[PDB]
Amino acid sequence: AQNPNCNIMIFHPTKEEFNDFDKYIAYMESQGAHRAGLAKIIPPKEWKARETYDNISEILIATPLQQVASGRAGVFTQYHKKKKAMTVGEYRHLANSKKYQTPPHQNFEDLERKYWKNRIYNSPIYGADISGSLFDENTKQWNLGHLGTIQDLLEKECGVVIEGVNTPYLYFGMWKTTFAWHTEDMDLYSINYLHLGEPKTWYVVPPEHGQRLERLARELFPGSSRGCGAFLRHKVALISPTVLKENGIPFNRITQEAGEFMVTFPYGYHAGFNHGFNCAEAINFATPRWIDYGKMASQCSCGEARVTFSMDAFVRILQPERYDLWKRGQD
Ligand SMILES: O=C(O)CNC(=O)C(=O)O
Ligand SMILES: [Mg+2]
Ligand code: NI
Ligand SMILES: [Zn+2]
Repeated sequence: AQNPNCNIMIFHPTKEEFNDFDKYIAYMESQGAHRAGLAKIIPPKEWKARETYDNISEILIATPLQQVASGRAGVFTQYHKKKKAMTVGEYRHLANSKKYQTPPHQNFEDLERKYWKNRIYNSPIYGADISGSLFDENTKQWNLGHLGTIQDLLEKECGVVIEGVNTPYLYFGMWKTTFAWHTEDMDLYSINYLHLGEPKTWYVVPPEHGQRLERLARELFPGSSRGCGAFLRHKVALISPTVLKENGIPFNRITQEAGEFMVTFPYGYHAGFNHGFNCAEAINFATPRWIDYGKMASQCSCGEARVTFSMDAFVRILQPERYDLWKRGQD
């Protein structure tokens, strides 16, 4: 069995290997990459996402989200307070202001210590989930707006044609902006490209051990667990590495830098934080190996998780027994 310790693997494809996206994902899996839940892909030196980032300041963040924490430093939830619209140029200036800028630090490890010590005492503002793309249309390799769609994959594997679309999303971050512990909708893959700016630190639980994280989360967030049998779908709960180690939960960590891709694999729980002003692009995708995970994915039916139009068909076809209850949670 490849990668039996479930370590995060780092790949360096050549320009030739970068041509065929599906083939490269299957390659990485042949080497055991999925066992970690997360992999890093460093593009060949010849590749670029676009020519420059000099002209992005007029992109609108219609609903910036202020991430307000409650709890203790290593075990907290966050809620998202909506703020007034602002442009990327306005947000960048805000991120660089004395109130929000990255503090002085020695290295990534020191910054990670500071994040876990101090996150809860601040409320950073995140531009998340903005439909759009920063890939040049002429970038032919690993262009996250030109991937094969999940609807087409389900149709190819299962024969059923379904409605829905699959487009990328932009994320504009600042120091301490936080992504809570989650798997993807329908336990899909994700791919994330850090276009510019400061790093993003990731934490991940191997898919084979995801239920250990879920059981800890039910212990640590007992009211939320009574409210919903899949409350991590709400994407609000944070647990620090120190707390995970105290409770014996298997996990790994890695820092993504600008110019790097990360892939999350089906049922790989992940969480993390941004180091400073940055912009990332991410999208979900599927492969044949996903289908079995999609059929078994948990679902939130309490009303909180509320998701895209396109998840309807995935539930309806892969999880017909759950469909009626889930759809009630959508309405
Ligand atoms: O970058 C972020 O804030 C969160 N991204 C992801 O969870 C991802 O790409 O799957
Ligand atoms: Mg612009
Ligand atoms: Ni994710
Ligand atoms: Zn719920």
